[PDB]
Amino acid sequence: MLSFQYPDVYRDETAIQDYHGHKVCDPYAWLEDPDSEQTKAFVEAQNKITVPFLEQCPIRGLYKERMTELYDYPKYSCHFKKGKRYFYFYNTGLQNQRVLYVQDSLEGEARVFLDPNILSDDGTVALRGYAFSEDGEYFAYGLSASGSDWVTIKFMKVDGAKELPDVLERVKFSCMAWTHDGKGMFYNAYPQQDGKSDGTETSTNLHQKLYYHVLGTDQSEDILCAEFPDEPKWMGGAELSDDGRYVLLSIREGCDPVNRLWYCDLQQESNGITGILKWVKLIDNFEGEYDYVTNEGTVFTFKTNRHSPNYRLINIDFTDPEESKWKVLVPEHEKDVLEWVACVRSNFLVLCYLHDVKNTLQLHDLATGALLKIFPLEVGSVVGYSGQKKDTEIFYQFTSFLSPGIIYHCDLTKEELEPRVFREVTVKGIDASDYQTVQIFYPSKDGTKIPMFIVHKKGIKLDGSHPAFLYGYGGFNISITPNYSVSRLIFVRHMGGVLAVANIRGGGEYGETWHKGGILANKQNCFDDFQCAAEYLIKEGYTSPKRLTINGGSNGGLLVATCANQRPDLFGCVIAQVGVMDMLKFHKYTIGHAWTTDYGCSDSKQHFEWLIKYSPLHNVKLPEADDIQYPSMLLLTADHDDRVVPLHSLKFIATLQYIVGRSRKQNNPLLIHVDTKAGHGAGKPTAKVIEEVSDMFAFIARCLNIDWIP
Repeated sequence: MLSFQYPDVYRDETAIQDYHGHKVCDPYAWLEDPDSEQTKAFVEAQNKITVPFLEQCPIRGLYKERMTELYDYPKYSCHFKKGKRYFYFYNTGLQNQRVLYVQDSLEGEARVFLDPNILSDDGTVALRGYAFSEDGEYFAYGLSASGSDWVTIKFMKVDGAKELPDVLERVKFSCMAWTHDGKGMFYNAYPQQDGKSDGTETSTNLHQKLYYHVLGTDQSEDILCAEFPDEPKWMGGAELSDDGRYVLLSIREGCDPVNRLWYCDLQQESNGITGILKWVKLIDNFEGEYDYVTNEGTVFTFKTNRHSPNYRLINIDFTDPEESKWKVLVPEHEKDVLEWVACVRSNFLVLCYLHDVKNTLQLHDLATGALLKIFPLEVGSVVGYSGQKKDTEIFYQFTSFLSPGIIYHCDLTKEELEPRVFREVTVKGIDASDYQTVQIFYPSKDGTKIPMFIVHKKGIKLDGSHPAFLYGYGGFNISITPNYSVSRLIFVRHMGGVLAVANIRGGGEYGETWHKGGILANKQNCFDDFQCAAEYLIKEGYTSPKRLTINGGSNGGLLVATCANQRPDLFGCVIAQVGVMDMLKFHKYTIGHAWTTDYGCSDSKQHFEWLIKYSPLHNVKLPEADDIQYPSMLLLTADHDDRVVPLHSLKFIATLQYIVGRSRKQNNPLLIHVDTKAGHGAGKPTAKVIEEVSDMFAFIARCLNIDWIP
């Protein structure tokens, strides 16, 4: 089936580096330069063979057509009130970017407030963050181009949707918080750097600072309120307390769910915001997370994991700050993870828990923490919510594997809290009643029971004849919960596939202990967990190795790439999206330095020892047995992915093609596709999203020779 020839890629055999005595050769190190003629030519040549391969079979067009049809359904976000107006995001169905609407009343005629679609013909300019002034009369929003993390902040006057001249540059991984006096807004920015800052560069991001922009002035006039010159990796985000009296600074270093918490009583500033604020270092260490919920005078309510892996709610009185004096408002649950908390209607708290990877939502009393109301939900996830302290109602969105979702509304001024369906959309074409979702718990190598959701058509015989799509992430305390995916459902309905999502360690499904079980020295647990998920699907008869496809993105790209090297015999197809492949050099580029809390850093001998054992780029090896070859592999990345620089995938594919691709027994393709005007994934336009899934499933279909089921 291989009618193409892999591109010629020069090997710099002199590129050898010493890692604590261990000599490591990196022949494709030159691919780290995205601007060179050599790297450009490499990308061109790779795409030259990948595209014709993906498009040869008529099934890509069949899939694309069905995806365009089924994905064409109205998509709404929860309504949210700002000042005297309501706002909500809405996509009629196939618009590249969702549009922000405004209405003066819940029953009023809605009108377009912000339409990103008119900013670019291909929809590559997207909204990335926003913040309304306390009175809801002014609006700040970030814009990112071509999928880059870089943001340009612009402003508008809400009444009449008037464009203002204020523009803030060099913004990245930024907060956006208006002071309640309506004078200005806090945000983060990086210092000027040589070269480009458009998402194609690989430059490390350090020395992020906290600034204050006074509306109606030039950015050059902005006030520097916080900086950490001696700690280049610290990032401090600001937020105003609900009463607007305190600026809360959450300082992070790395990706662990921990942060320092400093505060500033604005009343105590000698003469407003004129420089470095009089920060009071309440929590001055990275031992725990302190997520502000609300405050009543000096009593501040925080969601924390301090001495509580599953999270809980505590009250810290600024006037009696010692830890021994803190009050536990809502104790840690023995097993359920408290995902997030919101304060609404002055004294109500909305708590969202994760119970065996399914969300629950309930209302509690602020004063005592007592449970007041349970909002009933089917098995799924809460993916949207609205209701701030001054609001007297909440909106929340629920989604699941088989249904787009429902937005519920609950007027909290009523004695009887009666939540009601506010918006409910159904996709004509897919009958949810024909499929079923089951949750099982399989033992990993070490005996640990791992949860896994499996979605499939009702009544299938478990004879191992079905193609399967196994997804995983496993890291950064991220919980992989049920979500509605039209693309995955087409795989089930039109390709006769079985979907599976494994909640491997490293994630946050079972709190910080689950997270720690898949990081640093224990990172291998993630891989073992995932390989065991595949083994379960095979043993139980859901699929067979040759019909199994694994997929993951970013840290999940690392997941599937490592699994390909470790157990090539267990998979038929592997699709790794924007994955971290060079585990020895990831920390050198853009924001990669932040991931060391999950992976460790090669600069450390101990860490290098863990890393070198699983780093995808450094573990490509021909299977010893003549009857085993590498599975078909497709790496997807884009030229503006400044989160996980493209060099990771470029070097990995060059290695795969050389070491494995050259072997006579290797008949399965090893390809890469580098998209243009796209990045890590956030803000990607609908047009590109459709092209991407069509590529993915067309790849699976051709490699496994799967017939389309109309």
